[PDB]
Amino acid sequence: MISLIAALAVDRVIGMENAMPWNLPADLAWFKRNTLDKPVIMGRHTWESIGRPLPGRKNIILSSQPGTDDRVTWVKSVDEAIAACGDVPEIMVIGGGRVYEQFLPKAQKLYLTHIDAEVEGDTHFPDYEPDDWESVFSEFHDADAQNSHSYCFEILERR
Ligand SMILES: CN(Cc1cnc2nc(N)nc(N)c2n1)c1ccc(C(=O)N[C@@H](CCC(=O)O)C(=O)O)cc1
Repeated sequence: MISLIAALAVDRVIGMENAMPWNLPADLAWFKRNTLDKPVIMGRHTWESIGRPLPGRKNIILSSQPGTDDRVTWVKSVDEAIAACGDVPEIMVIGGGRVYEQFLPKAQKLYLTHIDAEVEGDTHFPDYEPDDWESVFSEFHDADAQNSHSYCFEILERR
């Protein structure tokens, strides 16, 4: 099964041209904990912004163009991305917007970080219907000396 993992601000904003104006080490620890040892599928832009292969995981980058880093796996389509994952318990799709859009319809689980932040952005997580998902886990956190905003981690299973 396929899972999508994303950090969302108000209005489902997930990205913009510049760096997001927040500091959330807690979300990154959560992202790492949930993706370690699993294949992670990302779009070329996310790859670019991550900047290096993520350690301890099989990195698969979607691009219409030839790959420029032999350390990772480049694919030209959804289906190839999937086949490149092999026979594994769970595949993690890490972004970005165009990628989430194509994978949502095939995902069985959502790992979301809701951030209490109003940011202007040009990329959004796709619209999803709460009633199609069962919130199986949730945990609210206030901002602290390390985290600039309050956030909440939620795990949804498709009904
Ligand atoms: C920009 N980007 C994509 C990114 C960032 N936060 C997200 N947060 C969530 N919840 N979900 C995503 N898909 C997500 N994606 C990044 C940037 C850096 C690292 C990164 O260094 N992660 C290390 C963790 C490093 C650290 O813990 O500081 C890892 O090992 O996963 C990951 C994703």
